[PDB]
Amino acid sequence: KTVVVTTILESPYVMMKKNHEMLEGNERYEGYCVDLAAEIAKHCGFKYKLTIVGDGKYGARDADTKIWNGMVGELVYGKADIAIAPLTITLVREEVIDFSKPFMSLGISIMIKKGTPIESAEDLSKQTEIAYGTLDSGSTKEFFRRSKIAVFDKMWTYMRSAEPSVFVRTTAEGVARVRKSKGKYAYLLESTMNEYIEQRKPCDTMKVGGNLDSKGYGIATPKGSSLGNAVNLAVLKLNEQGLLDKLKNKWWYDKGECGS
Amino acid sequence: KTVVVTTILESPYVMMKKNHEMLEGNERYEGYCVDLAAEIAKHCGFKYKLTIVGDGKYGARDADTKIWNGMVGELVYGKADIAIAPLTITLVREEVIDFSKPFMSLGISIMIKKGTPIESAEDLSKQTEIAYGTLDSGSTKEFFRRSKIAVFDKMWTYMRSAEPSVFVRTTAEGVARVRKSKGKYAYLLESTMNEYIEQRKPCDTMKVGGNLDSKGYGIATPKGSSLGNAVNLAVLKLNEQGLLDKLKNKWWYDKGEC
Ligand SMILES: N[C@@H](CCC(=O)O)C(=O)O
Ligand SMILES: [Cl-]
Repeated sequence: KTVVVTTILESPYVMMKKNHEMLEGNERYEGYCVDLAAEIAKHCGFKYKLTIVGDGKYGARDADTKIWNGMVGELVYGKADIAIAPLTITLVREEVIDFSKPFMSLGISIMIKKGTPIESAEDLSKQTEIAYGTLDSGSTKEFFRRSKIAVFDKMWTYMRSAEPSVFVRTTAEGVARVRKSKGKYAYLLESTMNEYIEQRKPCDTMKVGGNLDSKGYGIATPKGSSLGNAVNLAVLKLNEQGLLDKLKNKWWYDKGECGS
Repeated sequence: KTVVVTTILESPYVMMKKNHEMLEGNERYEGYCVDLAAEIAKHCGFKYKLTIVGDGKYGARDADTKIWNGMVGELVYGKADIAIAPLTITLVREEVIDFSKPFMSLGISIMIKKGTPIESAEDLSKQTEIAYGTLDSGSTKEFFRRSKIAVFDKMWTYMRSAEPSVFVRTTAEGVARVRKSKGKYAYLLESTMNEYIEQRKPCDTMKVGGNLDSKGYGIATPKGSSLGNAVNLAVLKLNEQGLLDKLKNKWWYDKGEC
């Protein structure tokens, strides 16, 4: 049987090829998660079809209806066999689906326009001349909203009350705001995306300081799925063989536009 | 029934307190994994006893007898219920015990005596005047044994054929060998331990180069153990609450003695 893989279009994980109209099936797509899916399938011995999650979401449980959306929902309700995507291992997701050990690490990080005089979260928190914010929804805003840590609590109070709004609707809007604000806006986002954008023309942004937290992306399967064991062993093997490091270097740096 | 926790004396994870003979039970010990054990037990609602691994090893399988030693062995053969320790999640271990998602990241790294003219693994691999090795019965030695990455493969061939032996039985032995060999021994050990030691007296060692790999430590249980689910959920909760980061900052805090 062909294994149904649910994933999401986000660069550089999964992208439609420029010439996709001339291609078929899995060959329409490229990226880190496309390469990872092929390696997993080869090690586990299965054929697969890449499908893009209908609602474009990662996975959260609606407060009112209690229905899981996104890739997580596709697994929970039995519509897909596996999710191969930048999907973070979190407590509430682990309660409803199985996860491999993580294939990539990340944490919340600061993006500045080059030249901005900020080196750390502590620096941002202690000032207001350089405004700073997050996506208007999702996991990074939630991190600050929920934090009991003093520095991050202070940052949340500032962001929630800052005018005009320091929040943005999309990643692209956050990046454009950093680039157009003459050093007066810093954007808080996942370190993996920050690193990727640091390698996009016009090469005017950079990641600064240590990460604010630590977490990992994992491959997800329905709870109790037999496929989960083999997939987890494959991730651990690909890590030890150095293949995951090779794939991150390929998509972030070999294909990067801003030099070393 | 009281849960039997196996762990290992390795700074700053588990250390015997200076006045331990005046203390009783779990209070004899301090460190990151001692604090983590307390937190896991509280979230999971069990009572527990910290016990130090009988043979002083992390855990590997004998290639001839196929018997596991160290903390891994204590779980496999039923001598302990759980390991709370800097125990690295690896493929060969995952096949025989259960692991939580990782509670801490690390990578293999190089420790030298100050002044040693080595800056990278590639530098080590290209010479023999400065000997280099690692710990027996752990994940670092297994990593070199199995690696086909050119530089690491060459390092393993060197280590296997070096005379006298470049391997050590405990982390403490490896560190003492660096300190006493006048620049002629380098030690391959995890970045977490390397960085803790660099910040403390006698201030005569240092970490050089980037890490060779990236991996994590996990809480381990016998395969199929019912305690596994709850412990894994507690690790994720403690991560999300910021508690793991709090413990890391506490135990790796730089007092500035170096
Ligand atoms: N943490 C390692 C021990 C140290 C090492 O081998 O470098 C293990 O679980 O075996
Ligand atoms: Cl750059």
